Amino acid sequence: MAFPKRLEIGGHALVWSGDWSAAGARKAIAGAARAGFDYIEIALLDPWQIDVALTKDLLQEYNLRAHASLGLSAATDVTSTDPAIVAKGDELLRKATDVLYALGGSELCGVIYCALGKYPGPASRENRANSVAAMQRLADYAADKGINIDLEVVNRYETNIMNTGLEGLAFLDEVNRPNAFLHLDTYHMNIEENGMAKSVLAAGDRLGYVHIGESHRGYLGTGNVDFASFFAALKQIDYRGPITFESFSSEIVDPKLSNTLCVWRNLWHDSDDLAGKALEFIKQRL
Amino acid sequence: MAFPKRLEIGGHALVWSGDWSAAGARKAIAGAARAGFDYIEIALLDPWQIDVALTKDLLQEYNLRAHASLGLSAATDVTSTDPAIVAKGDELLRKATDVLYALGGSELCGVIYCALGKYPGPASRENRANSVAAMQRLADYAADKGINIDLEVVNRYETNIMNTGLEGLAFLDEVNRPNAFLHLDTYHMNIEENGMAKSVLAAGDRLGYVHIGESHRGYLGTGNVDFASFFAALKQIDYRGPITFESFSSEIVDPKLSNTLCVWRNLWHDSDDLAGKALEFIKQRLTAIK
Ligand SMILES: O=C(CO)[C@@H](O)[C@H](O)[C@H](O)CO
Ligand SMILES: O=C(CO)[C@@H](O)[C@H](O)[C@H](O)CO
Ligand SMILES: [Mn+2]
Ligand SMILES: [Mn+2]
Repeated sequence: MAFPKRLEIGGHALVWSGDWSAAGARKAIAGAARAGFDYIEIALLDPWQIDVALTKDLLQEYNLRAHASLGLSAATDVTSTDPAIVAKGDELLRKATDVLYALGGSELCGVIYCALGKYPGPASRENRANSVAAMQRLADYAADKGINIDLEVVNRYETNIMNTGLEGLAFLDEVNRPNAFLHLDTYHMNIEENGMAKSVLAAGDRLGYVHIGESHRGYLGTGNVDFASFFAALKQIDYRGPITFESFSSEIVDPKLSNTLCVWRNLWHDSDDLAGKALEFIKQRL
Repeated sequence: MAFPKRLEIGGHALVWSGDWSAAGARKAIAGAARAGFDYIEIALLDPWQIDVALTKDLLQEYNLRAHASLGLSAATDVTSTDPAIVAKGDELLRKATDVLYALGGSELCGVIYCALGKYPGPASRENRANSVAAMQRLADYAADKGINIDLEVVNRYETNIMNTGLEGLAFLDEVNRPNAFLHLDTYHMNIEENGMAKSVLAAGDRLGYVHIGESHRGYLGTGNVDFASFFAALKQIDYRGPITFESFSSEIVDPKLSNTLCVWRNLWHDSDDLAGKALEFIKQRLTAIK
C-alpha cells in the first residue's frame, strides 16, 4: 500500500544552509518556519552526518515537518555493474530511510535511483535493470517504516536513466511498488519536457512529489518556466502531495552538491526574501 | 576592424553527419543545400581531420557558404593554469582559423574560450584571465585572415566561464578586440537567461552569431523556448548575422561531442525533415511583422 500524502509546501535546505551542523539545521528550520512553509526538505547526501535527536528537537521547537531528498554518488551508484558499489547504494538508501523514520517523516525523494551528475555515456539495459531492482528493494524497506519513495526525473547532465516524466512512469511500471511514485521538478522539466502539462497529466495519482524551481534555479517568475501551465495540470489531476521550493545560489554552498549542480552564479543573497516570495508565488498559483 | 556579417540561416553539420569523411562532408553539405540553408556550420573539434580541398570542392558544387564552431577539451583548455595545455589550445584554435580561411569563411564561433563540458568547481580569476588572453591572441590571428570570432555563451554544465549574455559582454570588454563578438544559443538561454530578450537587447551590435535550439534540442516548436520574444529582440536590434539551426539526436553521434552534450535520447531520425521544418520555422519568425 501507499502511505498518506497531503498538499503541503516546503523549502529545500540549500535556500538557507550548506550544512546540517547545529547552527545550519537551526538556520534552515527557522528559515522555513519564518517564511511559513509546512515542511523543510533535508538534503541527506550523507545520512550518517545528521544528528537525529538535535534535528527532532529543532523541528519540535519550530513546529515544522520534514521530508528528505538525496542524490547518490559514483561510490553508491545503484546503476553500477560493480555489485559492491550497488550494495553501498542500498546501504546509504537504508540509512536515509532510517533517519527519515526516526524523524517521523513519510517521503524520501530526489535522485535516489542513480549517481547524481554527469555520466560518460548512455545507460545500458544492465544499468537500468540494476536501478529498478534497487528501487524495489528500497520501496520494500521503506514500506515497513511507512515511507513513500519518489523518483525525481532530472535533466541529461544529472542522469542518463530518466530525463522525462514519461520515462519515469515507464521505469516505475518495471519497479511495480505501491509506495514508489514519480517526482517532477519544473527546473528539469524546463529543459527536457514537451511543455509543462504532458507528464503531469500522464502521471495522475502516480505523481507523488513536486519541486518548484525557476529555469535558472533563482527567484520564481524571473526566468523561463511556464508555471501557469504546470499548476493548471496539477489542478487537473487534483494533485495532493508535497511541493518544495528549490533554489541554488553560490551565496550558500554545500561542497558535495553545489559543484555537482554547477552553481557558478549568485542568483540571490537574501534567503528570507527569496523563500518568502517563493511561498507567496506558489500559493497564488494554487 | 570587424569583418562583414550578413543575415543568413545555416544548418549545423551534426544534423546530418557525426564525422567529416568524404561521404560525411557530402551528406551534410548536400543536406544543408537541399533544405535551402545559406551555409553549413562545420564542427572543427579536430581541425586536422578536415580535407580542406575536398570540402572547398563540395561547397562550390552545392553553392554553399561555410562557418565553423568548436569546443576545446581538457588537453586544449585555454583556461588551464598549465601553460602547456593553453599552448595546445592556441595551436588548435590557429588550425581551426587556418581551415576556415582556406574555405573562404569569416566566422569561428562556439565554445572556443574553454574546454566544453563539466567543470569540477567555479572558475578562478586566473582561469578567466587565461581565457581572455587566449581570445586576444586568437582574435589577432583571425583578424589577419578576415575572420570574426564569436564566443558562445553556454549553460552551467558546459562551462564555468560565462553562462549569460550579460556575463559574455563583460568578458568580451576584457578581450577588447573589434573582430570578437557575443554568440547566443536559445537552448542555453532557455536554462540561464531572465527571459529571451534581455541579453539580445543588451548585446546590440556586439551580437555576432546565433544558434537556434529547442529546449530539448529536438524539433523547433515541440519544447519550451519562447522563440517569439527571442526573434522580436533580434528584430529590435536589427540583427544582421548568422543564425544556425542546431539539433542533437542519439541517431547521429560524434563521439567527441555527443557524450559531452549528454544526448541520451533520439528526438529525431529524419535529418531532412528536421532541417526543412527548422528552416521554415526560422524564416517565418525573421519576416514575422509583429
Ligand atoms: O533537483 C535536484 C538536483 O538537480 C534536487 O532535487 C536533487 O534531488 C538533490 O538531491 C537535492 O537534495
Ligand atoms: O551549443 C553547443 C554546445 O552545447 C554547440 O553549438 C557547441 O558550441 C559546439 O561548437 C558545436 O560544434
Ligand atoms: Mn529537485
Ligand atoms: Mn550552440
